[PDB]
Amino acid sequence: AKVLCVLYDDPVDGYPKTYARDDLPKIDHYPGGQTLPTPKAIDFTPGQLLGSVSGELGLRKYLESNGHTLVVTSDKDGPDSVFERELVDADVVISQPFWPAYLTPERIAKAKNLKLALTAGIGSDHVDLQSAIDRNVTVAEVTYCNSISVAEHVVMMILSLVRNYLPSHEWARKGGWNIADCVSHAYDLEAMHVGTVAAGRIGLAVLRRLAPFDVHLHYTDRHRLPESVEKELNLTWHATREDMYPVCDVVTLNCPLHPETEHMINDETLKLFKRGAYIVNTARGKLCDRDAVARALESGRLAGYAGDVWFPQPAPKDHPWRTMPYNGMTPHISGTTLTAQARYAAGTREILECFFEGRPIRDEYLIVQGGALA
Amino acid sequence: AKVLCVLYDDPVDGYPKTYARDDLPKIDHYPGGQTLPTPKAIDFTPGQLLGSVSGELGLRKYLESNGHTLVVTSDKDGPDSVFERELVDADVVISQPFWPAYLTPERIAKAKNLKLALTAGIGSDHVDLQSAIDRNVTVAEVTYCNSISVAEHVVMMILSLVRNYLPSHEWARKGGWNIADCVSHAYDLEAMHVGTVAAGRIGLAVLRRLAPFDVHLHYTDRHRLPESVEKELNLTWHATREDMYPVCDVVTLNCPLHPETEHMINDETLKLFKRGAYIVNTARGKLCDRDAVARALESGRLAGYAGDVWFPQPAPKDHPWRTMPYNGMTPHISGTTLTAQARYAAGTREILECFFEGRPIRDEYLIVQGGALA
Repeated sequence: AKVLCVLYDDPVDGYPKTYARDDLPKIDHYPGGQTLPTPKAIDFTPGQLLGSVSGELGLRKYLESNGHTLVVTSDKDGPDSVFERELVDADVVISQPFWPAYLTPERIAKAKNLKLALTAGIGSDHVDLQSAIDRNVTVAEVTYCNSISVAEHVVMMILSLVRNYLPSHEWARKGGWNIADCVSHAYDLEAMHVGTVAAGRIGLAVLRRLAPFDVHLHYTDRHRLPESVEKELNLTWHATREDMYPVCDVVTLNCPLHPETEHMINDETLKLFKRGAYIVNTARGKLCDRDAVARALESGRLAGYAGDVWFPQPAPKDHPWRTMPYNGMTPHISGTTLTAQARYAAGTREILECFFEGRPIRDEYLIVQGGALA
Repeated sequence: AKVLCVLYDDPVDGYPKTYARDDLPKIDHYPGGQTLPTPKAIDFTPGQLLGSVSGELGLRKYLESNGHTLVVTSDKDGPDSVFERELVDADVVISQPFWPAYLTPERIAKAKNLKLALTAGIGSDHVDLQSAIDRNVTVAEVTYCNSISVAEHVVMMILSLVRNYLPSHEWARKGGWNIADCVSHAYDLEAMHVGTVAAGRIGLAVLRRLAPFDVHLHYTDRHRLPESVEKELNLTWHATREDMYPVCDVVTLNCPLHPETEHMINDETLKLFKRGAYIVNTARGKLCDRDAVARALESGRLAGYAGDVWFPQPAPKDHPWRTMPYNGMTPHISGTTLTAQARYAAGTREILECFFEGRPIRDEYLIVQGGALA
């Protein structure tokens, strides 16, 4: 079979030869008890850079030793790219949400061999699902592979905004001391109201990590969590996002982007927020009106905004969120720590083994069953 | 009475007229049940900048309306300072550990009226205790006022080092995207071994906040915590710091500086650390050999170092820790968030009311009873 794998470029100073550490923590399951990926083997050392071009998700030896073709490229955009040229006869396409190779109706129609669209990562925002369905293309994701990674990024970001860490660090880095300039915008998180929009794998992991900070936890979602969960975390439920915002010191967005959630954070909804609110958004950039957030921070409606997600993406050089005051942004990276990569490289391989060997692919992985078993 | 209060300078662009938010979270007690400060009243709005010169810990109206003198200055160093000139007849001296007015044997001998040395903050490292004792000078601190603040800074720092947040943020801030450059040094914290040196008010608060990150928690201290605590947090005890280091991915120092703990982290002890270890130190700068840590990060023995404490302090412009690789430093600020200030301003006043009215000063506040009641 032909496998077409899109990955992001190596580091600008080359693919690493050494790493900061020698191994990764051992984990057997995800919270709720979903098992970590189970491929028959892996051909990498966990902790290696796998999601960049030279890493190849550690797939090459496995696929080639099995008679397959693997083409890896970062060149994915527009009709002349290596991706689109190689797509025409690829059986399997793989990319990460961090460098997604979009499978539009057009591209799918051109993909005459396409049997599987694998997300090395979580989700399928880059794949046209109806089109996949109309061609019996299996769409699979490595469910849960980086839900925890993102939740940690979220909590890191919340603390850092509230405590004014990034300007404080700049004072240090630049030869300053300047205690008052550091702390005239710095608070403790303790006993603030923090709310999450959605309590899925990410948002729940976030809530659990926030709890011993002694914050008041709020959430809203399509449906409530079990009562036992709401009770162990002392959660306050809100039927709507709009109901939740006004009481929150911090709001974190851990929800899907939909027609209906687009620009859900905009100039008018931002008035529902408490003055000096903080927003963390590792969900989707377009959940927020880009200039509406920039305005709220110039105004002081918001005392902080952070995330790793942007519109559009990659963020152009001049995106206002790079430089707006009290921002704590990163490029789109939370679910691509080396740790997460090791998991999703393993699950990507697990899925391909099942797919090629005619074994069922985990139900939790399947978004669209094509001609795969489940 | 004459009160001599040393505080740090206002922000470089002036004492703030507005603040990011309108109020602070309500808290009644500290973990373990010590009550928050109880002065008869306060003359500030919690959330105001109190620890800088213009804030005056919110003390002026209280002291002056009671017939006292308050002198506030940031000028505290050497024999010609406002501090040392005013000291000669001050009954009460107050400073913060963030801008400590050192009460040396010499200065105490010169302090002919000195009856009380109040730390607006925690501890007494800047006060000569024997000398205080030899003069029946009461030494009091606002115990617990910022133990939580520091613990939050610690956890923020740990996450940020492990996940490579600060370089990732710089890429964003500078117009980059560069996923691989961000994440080739970025890991999840989940299931790492984290250890604290000491589990006092700070270190325990840290352990509790680390627990739902799913880390393996280790500690060492002079004595073990109760078994019930060790059990609820699944803690692994180590008799010595040296026993603990080798198994830890992250080590956080939450212990006192002593003759015996000085440079306890140095070129030889750093070999006991796992390769790519992270160190967080919000305890005292001299717990660590300054250039030994700089060396370990150039070498890769350590994959991260962060704290807000330095030797000496303020850190000179050229202190290597400002610019060494994978540092996550701030100036000395963790226990001086606006939140913490509100607490220690209130406890400072509480102590002075007791002191001046001839009521006992809380036992938990007293370090040296002088001629105060307890």
